[PDB]
Amino acid sequence: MELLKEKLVLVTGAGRGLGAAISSGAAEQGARVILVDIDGTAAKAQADALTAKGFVAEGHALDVTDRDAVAALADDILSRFGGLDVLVNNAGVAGRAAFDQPEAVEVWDRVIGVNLEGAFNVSHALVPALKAAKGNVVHLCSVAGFVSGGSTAGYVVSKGAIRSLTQVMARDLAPHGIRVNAVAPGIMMSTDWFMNRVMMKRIGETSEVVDPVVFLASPMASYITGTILPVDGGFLAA
Amino acid sequence: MELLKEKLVLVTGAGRGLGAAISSGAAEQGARVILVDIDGTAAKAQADALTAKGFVAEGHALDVTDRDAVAALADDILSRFGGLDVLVNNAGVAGRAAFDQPEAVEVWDRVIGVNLEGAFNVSHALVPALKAAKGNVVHLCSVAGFVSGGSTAGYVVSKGAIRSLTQVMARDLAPHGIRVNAVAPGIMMSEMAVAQLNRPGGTDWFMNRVMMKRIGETSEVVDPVVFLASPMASYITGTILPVDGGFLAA
Amino acid sequence: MELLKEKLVLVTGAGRGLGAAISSGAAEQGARVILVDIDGTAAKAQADALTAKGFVAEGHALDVTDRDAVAALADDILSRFGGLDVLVNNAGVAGRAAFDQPEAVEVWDRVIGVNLEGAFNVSHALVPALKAAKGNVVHLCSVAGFVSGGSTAGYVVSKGAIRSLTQVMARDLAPHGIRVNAVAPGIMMSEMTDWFMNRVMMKRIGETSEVVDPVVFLASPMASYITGTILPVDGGFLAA
Amino acid sequence: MELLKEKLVLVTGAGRGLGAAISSGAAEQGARVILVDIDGTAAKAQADALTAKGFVAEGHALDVTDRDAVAALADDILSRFGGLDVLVNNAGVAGRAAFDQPEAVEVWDRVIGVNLEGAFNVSHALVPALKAAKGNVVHLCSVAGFVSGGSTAGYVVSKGAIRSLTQVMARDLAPHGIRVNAVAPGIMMSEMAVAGTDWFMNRVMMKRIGETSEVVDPVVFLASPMASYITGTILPVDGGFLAA
Ligand SMILES: NC(=O)c1ccc[n+]([C@@H]2O[C@H](COP(=O)([O-])OP(=O)(O)OC[C@H]3O[C@@H](n4cnc5c(N)ncnc54)[C@H](O)[C@@H]3O)[C@@H](O)[C@H]2O)c1
Ligand SMILES: NC(=O)c1ccc[n+]([C@@H]2O[C@H](COP(=O)([O-])OP(=O)(O)OC[C@H]3O[C@@H](n4cnc5c(N)ncnc54)[C@H](O)[C@@H]3O)[C@@H](O)[C@H]2O)c1
Ligand SMILES: NC(=O)c1ccc[n+]([C@@H]2O[C@H](COP(=O)([O-])OP(=O)(O)OC[C@H]3O[C@@H](n4cnc5c(N)ncnc54)[C@H](O)[C@@H]3O)[C@@H](O)[C@H]2O)c1
Repeated sequence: MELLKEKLVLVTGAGRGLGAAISSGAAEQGARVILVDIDGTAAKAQADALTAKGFVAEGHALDVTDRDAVAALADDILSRFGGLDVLVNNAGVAGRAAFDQPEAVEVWDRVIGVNLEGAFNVSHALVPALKAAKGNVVHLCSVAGFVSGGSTAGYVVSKGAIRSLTQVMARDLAPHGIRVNAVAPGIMMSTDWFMNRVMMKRIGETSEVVDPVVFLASPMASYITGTILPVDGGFLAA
Repeated sequence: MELLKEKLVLVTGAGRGLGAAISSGAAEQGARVILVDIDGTAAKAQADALTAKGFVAEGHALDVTDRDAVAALADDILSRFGGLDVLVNNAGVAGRAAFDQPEAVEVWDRVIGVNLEGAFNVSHALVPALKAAKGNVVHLCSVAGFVSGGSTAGYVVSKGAIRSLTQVMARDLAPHGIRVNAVAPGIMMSEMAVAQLNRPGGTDWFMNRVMMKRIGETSEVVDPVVFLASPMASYITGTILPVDGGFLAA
Repeated sequence: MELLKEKLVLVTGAGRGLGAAISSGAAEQGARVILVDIDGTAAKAQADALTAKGFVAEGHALDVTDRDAVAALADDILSRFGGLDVLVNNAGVAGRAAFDQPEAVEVWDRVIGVNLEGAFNVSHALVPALKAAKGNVVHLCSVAGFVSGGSTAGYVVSKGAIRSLTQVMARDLAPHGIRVNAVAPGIMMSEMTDWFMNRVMMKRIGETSEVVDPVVFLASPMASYITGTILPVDGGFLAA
Repeated sequence: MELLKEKLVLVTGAGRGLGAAISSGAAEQGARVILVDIDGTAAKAQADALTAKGFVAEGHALDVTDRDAVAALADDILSRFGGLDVLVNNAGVAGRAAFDQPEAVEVWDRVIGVNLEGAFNVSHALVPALKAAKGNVVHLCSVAGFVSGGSTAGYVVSKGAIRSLTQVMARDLAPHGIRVNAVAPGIMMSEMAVAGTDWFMNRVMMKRIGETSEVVDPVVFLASPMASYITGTILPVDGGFLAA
């Protein structure tokens, strides 16, 4: 399969977990991949492994909450490549705190900061590059963007906000030929609130979120925009 | 590129339009295809064109509202092939009638009968075959399953019913390894094929809101169906995927 | 409180359960109530109890799946009263069957027949009366109109269909001044578990009065800018 | 009608517009009302008009983006009253910017800051008082929390975030007897003047803008025992917009 053949793909949070798996899967589908993470060492380790397999890949440190660093990366991509075919906003954090605890404030600030504000930073900064290539954006949402589930308030809200960001980015960028979608994973390999309701009675394998991301990023989804696709084993239908 | 390699796919309403395109697209992805349509001659003409191109396909008449005929087809499939890998419930009709008109009743009965009751008939009858193969089901939902849009009451309700049917079939069939999903298209080009049936202004409800400002190509609805029916969707069930140019997000 | 002062309210399935409670609550809010049920003896018993309490009520047998009987009632209402201020489609049934069982077909036909086809029959037939009064409609949906929960396929589908019916009725009847809404209850005190209780935020079954109050609200001028809407009354179930 | 009889109700952004009208409508339903607004003179002016009509009300200046100011108010309410029966998070702002413009950043920050971060600030600070009274919360969401409509990105996102906040606050505060809900207005007469209207009007089935009192009534309903089995819920008050 070559669903992303010769496409330039940027994946944030690519040092481990789903982001690294999405980076590897995009390369397997023919993409050249830019892997970025707050842990630059991890991003470069993942990129060097792809390179060692004959893929075209590079890795860099990037804190998505640093608007100056995001702008620098955006200028760099535009200057070296002239555009960006796919942006995957995968960088995220979570936390543990009930709403009625003082701990909820610091957890809220941290999670909102990365999951929502960082996704806005990278999304807004990469618009010129996405315009030049008529690329598309895939956000990492969550089933927590539709129900509260068992995640902390900052996480639920950040993912509900990403759901809305998908819609309004799609609206504003559609005139420029840019599609914007999201996946909403349930629990993926990377607990009661999810297992009671997941129809498949199993957590997802990382490859099973990779394939829907690649689909949405590909011409198979060329009439799909503003859409959040559950990848959740039936969780939200239960 | 063979997402459905050697898989047996049954498509209803496959004699024309989107159903025929889903059938061809499945074959191009490696599937053996059973095409059925109320017009059996049309289903056979579509199947024969696939056979001439080297694919493996067959066509039959099927009235999805006839439970006896649906059961006969299911028994035939189980007996001849031992199972069914993909069911696509595409057969469907629409209509024009406002809720306050007497005409709304005949339209409602007809549309509910084909779109919802037919989809239930075919889905329920093929469960044994789907269990044997651990196959999956893709329903044809609609943007009208989420909002009223411009469609007649029977159509809106049939597609909202299909959305719920997706969820409860997914729940009850998950222990048998059967995924159940749906696509929710806006207007695609096959629905514009007959000119005299395109009333002036008739697509404004959709065109005024769709973000891409165009009717979808028929192949752009085929590809998401194939995706949902494939192992790329192996962790997706109970899910209804809009394929609508951004209509429902607007 | 007189949220439905002098309004005429028709409640289907009012012989017992939520329909009888909605009928009583509507009368308490000032309404004249027509109570109908396939069990006409129960409908008349509920109506006569309301009459004995000093309210204005009447009861009749009605099978909502019988289009001829539904039309006769709609004609009687238009002739005797000139219009209808509120229609509450509450009549409903349920059943038990998994989708892969042969029994699912009989359950499907029975449940679709009352819950969806019956609601269509009554809704469509009462449009002339609703237009004359600029009345409104409240359907009984369910949390099962949004997720599969633990209900049988025919029930789940019937309630998702009611959700859509709410939307397209609202669209077509808005130009005539008719609002159309629905409540989506969780599990209520009635003929009626873990699938719900593990998820309900309030960790209890709803009281019947707690579905009556939202129905009265939607039927009242408090909801004069609300149409096409389905209001969960579910202790938080759908938000969990 | 006394749906909120003797209940203490705090309304943010109550200096004008919907917040002022919710404050007045709550007082009409028997509530004692605390009105707060970044313009404290306006909040006190609205409170004094209610006091003149025989209701019990007070006004204060409050910037909902100032966490120390919010904490002081929460302390004052808890100390003086021992609890809070209703919190209405109404304070909000909007703005004009498309996502691909540089102006979208400053609009985003400003709108997120009031609409989402302020609603969080007030909601989290008032939890002790809400616990002591088993009060409830009504957020001001929007049809924009469900579809993109015509609003700027920061507004759409802030209201979808409010939608999710309703759900997770309801989950965490249900053990303490606190319901949390929201209304989702469409276009209402007020700052329908810095958006212009046709994105809402094309889809609004009633083909009219909602009157202010038609949003007040559903807010009062959700804040009252009529909604005692309703939590985590976002109620559209939109003329049919989201059903179209
Ligand atoms: N794993 C799941 O079950 C699941 C479910 C739903 C959604 N998601 C979403 O998938 C995405 C990835 O999840 P994961 O399980 O791989 O998480 P993970 O914590 O394993 O990986 C997150 C990655 O993002 C990076 N990161 C954190 N903060 C950053 C910042 N400021 N700038 C740049 N990079 C940063 C981390 O270094 C890490 O490499 C997240 O957005 C998460 O919310 C995951
Ligand atoms: N009780 C709950 O937990 C709950 C939850 C969600 C939704 N609902 C819905 O609320 C409505 C009332 O439920 P309930 O619990 O009071 O049920 P119930 O069975 O106690 O009452 C239903 C009433 O409808 C009548 N009825 C049945 N078939 C009829 C027909 N063909 N014509 C006329 N009347 C008929 C019955 O005789 C009965 O009086 C139903 O639509 C139900 O689906 C109930
Ligand atoms: N989305 C929609 O369709 C829609 C339409 C109208 C109103 N609304 C919502 O209703 C609410 C009220 O709207 P409105 O039309 O009355 O707005 P408005 O501009 O008329 O009034 C808003 C009030 O909030 C106050 N305020 C602003 N920033 C503040 C801060 N940092 N701290 C405290 N107070 C502050 C202002 O002083 C003002 O009095 C808002 O949340 C708004 O988003 C939504």
